[PDB]
Amino acid sequence: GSHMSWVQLGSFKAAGTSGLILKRCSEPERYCLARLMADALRGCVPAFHGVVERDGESYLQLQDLLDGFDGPCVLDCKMGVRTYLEEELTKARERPKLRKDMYKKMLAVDPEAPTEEEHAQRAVTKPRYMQWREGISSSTTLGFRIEGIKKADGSCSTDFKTTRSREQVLRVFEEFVQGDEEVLRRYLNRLQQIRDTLEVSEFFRRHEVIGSSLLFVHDHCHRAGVWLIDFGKTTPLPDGQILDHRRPWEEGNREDGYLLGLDNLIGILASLAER
Ligand SMILES: O=P(O)(O)OC[C@@H]1O[C@H](COP(=O)(O)O)[C@@H](OP(=O)(O)O)[C@H](OP(=O)(O)O)[C@H]1O
Ligand SMILES: Nc1ncnc2c1ncn2[C@@H]1O[C@H](COP(=O)(O)OP(=O)(O)O)[C@@H](O)[C@H]1O
Ligand SMILES: [Mn+2]
Ligand SMILES: [Mn+2]
Ligand SMILES: [Mn+2]
Repeated sequence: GSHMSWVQLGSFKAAGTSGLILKRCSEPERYCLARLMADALRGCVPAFHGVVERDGESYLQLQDLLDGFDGPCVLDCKMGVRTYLEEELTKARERPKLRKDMYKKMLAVDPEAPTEEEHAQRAVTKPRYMQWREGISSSTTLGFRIEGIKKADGSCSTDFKTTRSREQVLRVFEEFVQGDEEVLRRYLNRLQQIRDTLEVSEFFRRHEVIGSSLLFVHDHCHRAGVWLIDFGKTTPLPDGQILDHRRPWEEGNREDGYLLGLDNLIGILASLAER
């Protein structure tokens, strides 16, 4: 019905207009959504209607992706082998901002993960934290990870930081679709069509797509949709340069592994469909 309905039961605010939602405007994300409305990927992303001012602040006016659904179930998949910009690596070398928050979350999961010096600092750099998160989740090996589920019963979970193996990921999707063969078939048809759109997209070949998600939405009526969201760290390649989006990331090459992730994700859902 609406995301803000769920929020009621961060960067998001209720829109006055029916079927819309407001997201705090960021310069890279605004640039991206404007381009995407004219791209092959137009139908694979939420409609972007422009910017509005609320309480002296700028908001993206977006399609509420939950609007067409009756009690939506939602799963957010973070796409890519890398979840931070290469510029974070330069910043942490020349002028590191030590992060005490990130030390704590790391310590909780693996007490032996932090180095002697990180333990002494009670702090880690952002790229160290984000690379560690990639390796204990499925990000590094499979090129995506499950971040969160919101269920029709009102329940939500973010308990997926150690969801890493192909079979662990399959079991989360298995629980998410609750044996609805029609929802799974529709998800797979939509992911196949998104992959085809990404492989021909002018936007996609010319942009490093970091920190974006695939939002899976379904309901008890067997309606099922998937969209790309979150273009806050999606940046153009300089001087008409392109990515293949499959080859491994090496600092300098700006590769995101986006399609390595999507390939693996389709493979897992195709496997689940045959179980
Ligand atoms: O390991 P988790 O607790 O699941 O998530 C860690 C956070 O991940 C964010 C992205 O992931 P998201 O798009 O929010 O899923 C980071 O944001 P940006 O990349 O937009 O800057 C945020 O960074 P910072 O604002 O510097 O603290 C991290 O602290
Ligand atoms: N257009 C949308 N319609 C409905 N829900 C949305 C929409 N965009 C984002 N969301 C919800 O908000 C969550 C966070 O979105 P995201 O764009 O990643 O924001 P952030 O930049 O704060 O991480 C998603 O996982 C989803 O539940
Ligand atoms: Mn996000
Ligand atoms: Mn965020
Ligand atoms: Mn963002």
